[PDB]
Amino acid sequence: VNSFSGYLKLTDNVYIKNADIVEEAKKVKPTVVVNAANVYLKHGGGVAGALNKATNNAMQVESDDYIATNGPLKVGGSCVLSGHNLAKHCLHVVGPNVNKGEDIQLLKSAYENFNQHEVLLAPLLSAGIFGADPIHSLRVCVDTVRTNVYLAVFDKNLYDKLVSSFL
Ligand SMILES: C[C@@](O)(C(=O)O)c1ccccc1
Repeated sequence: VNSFSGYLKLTDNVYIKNADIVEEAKKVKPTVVVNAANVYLKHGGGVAGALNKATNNAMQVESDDYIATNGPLKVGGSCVLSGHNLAKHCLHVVGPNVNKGEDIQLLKSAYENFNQHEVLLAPLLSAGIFGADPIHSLRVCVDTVRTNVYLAVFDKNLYDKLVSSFL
């Protein structure tokens, strides 16, 4: 049993809810929240700017030190950093950004990072401002992630379309 509430069960291991991932993280304090990161860990907008804003910019300060030491992530890659006031850990995952011309086949590699964690609160990778098709991102998630993933979908209209269209 875990703390996640009000999710629709899609598969054995994937759950979905219309929710603000920031507000969900604040309530649950999950072991792992996933950030929709870029390779520079520059948290300006979407999931990254909002989580970063909710940490009072401490996520960005930590991230700048990580990049200064290690250099940029790979598209499809990840790193584990602090969850600050939101979670124990934040798994920063880089899905491909269609609005930068990145290979959508890298979305499966991105979701494979989730399999290193038994339970996660996450957004749909590559969806929203990353430019991919959200129905596609949910399909790749279901077909790639084997650990227990609780997906928060910000847009009520999109949530209803994802549920209604789910195979
Ligand atoms: C915040 C967001 O990235 C999400 O994860 O739901 C998002 C996706 C799609 C439309 C609006 C917002």
